[PDB]
Amino acid sequence: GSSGSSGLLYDCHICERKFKNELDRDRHMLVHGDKW
Ligand SMILES: [Zn+2]
Repeated sequence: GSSGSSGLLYDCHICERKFKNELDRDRHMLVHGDKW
């Protein structure tokens, strides 16, 4: 539905997660990519 109760814009394409900013999501993507 269309409700004004949410604070997540970015979403992960590995674990179907969701973050607030590209940072919280970006730093997370690392857990997936073998960049670490
Ligand atoms: Zn993920």
